Amino acid sequence: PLTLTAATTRAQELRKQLNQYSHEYYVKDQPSVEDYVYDRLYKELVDIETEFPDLITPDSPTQRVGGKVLSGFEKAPHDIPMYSLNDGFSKEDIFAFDERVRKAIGKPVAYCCELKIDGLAISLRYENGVFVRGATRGDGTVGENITENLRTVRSVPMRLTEPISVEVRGECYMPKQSFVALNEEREENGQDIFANPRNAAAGSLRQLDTKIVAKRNLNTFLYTVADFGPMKAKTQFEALEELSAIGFRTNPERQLCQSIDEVWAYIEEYHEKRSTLPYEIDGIVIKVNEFALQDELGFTVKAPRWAIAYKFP
Ligand SMILES: NC(=O)c1ccc[n+]([C@@H]2O[C@H](COP(=O)(O)O)[C@@H](O)[C@H]2O)c1
Ligand SMILES: NC(=O)c1cc2c(=O)c3cc(F)ccc3oc2nc1N
Repeated sequence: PLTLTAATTRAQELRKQLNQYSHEYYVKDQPSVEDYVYDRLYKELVDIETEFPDLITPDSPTQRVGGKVLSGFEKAPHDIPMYSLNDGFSKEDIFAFDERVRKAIGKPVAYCCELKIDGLAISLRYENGVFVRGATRGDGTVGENITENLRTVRSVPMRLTEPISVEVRGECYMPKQSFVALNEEREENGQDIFANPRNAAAGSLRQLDTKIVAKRNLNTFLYTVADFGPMKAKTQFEALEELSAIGFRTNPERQLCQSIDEVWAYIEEYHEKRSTLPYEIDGIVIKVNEFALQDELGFTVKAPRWAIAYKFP
């Protein structure tokens, strides 16, 4: 019925259409077509790949189910170190942070505020638009190469919107809903439950069998451009927008604040909205918006001087 020639062509058509649908459903959290439309096309692709396995590609949506089983994780170095954040706990801590920033820069500074997603910090590297490496923060200079596991995280693009080479960083986490379902499953199988979604995400990414990881329903939020490649963003707020543009999932609750007072209002706003979110957050991350100014402030041994994480009590 279908020759190798026709199938080879049709397979690419399906991957493109299905990947667009997944981008809308998983990355934008806003599907355009009904599930049955996706399922019908997905099945057609599975049928083609089953008949001619040589047509299976790394960016085919059928690969999301995983299948590879590792013996262990390779070391994943971070030539551009993955620092951690300095903490703040009181309104005075946040204002003190602002005072230090102003003292160093010499003028009022705008801040890009984001929710502190409670999960595992990860780094994603793309080459010519192709996903080539996924890694945990680990100790900051060396983490674990969890590329295969991240291929199963539905919101992680296997091929970017543009064939660019960049390295980005964000959080990989488990939504409350999935955390609950998972613990119930572990209770059913006589296993120890996970204390919180953070530990659930960490344990999930430590699994060597990708098939298991694929079922953990992990998700992502990207927030840092480590290796810009051709990206043009000059501020953090611009970077979040650009991360979205090239195909990554970004958190929609960020806000650019012109004053420390607006920053505190943001903190209080989301401090009370906290329980309404589908994911857990342990605070707010306040970042100097201008990259030029972030560069001026630099980093201590432990963290950047241009950011602070307000931790919820
Ligand atoms: N409507 C859509 O665009 C869309 C995209 C991806 C997955 N889904 C749904 O997500 C579920 C899981 O499918 P996948 O594992 O192929 O991502 C299915 O129920 C599927 O229909 C829907
Ligand atoms: N958990 C988070 O949602 C979150 C975490 C970090 C970091 O750990 C982080 C570490 C750095 F060295 C620099 C910026 C950062 O920005 C961050 N931004 C976020 N939104």
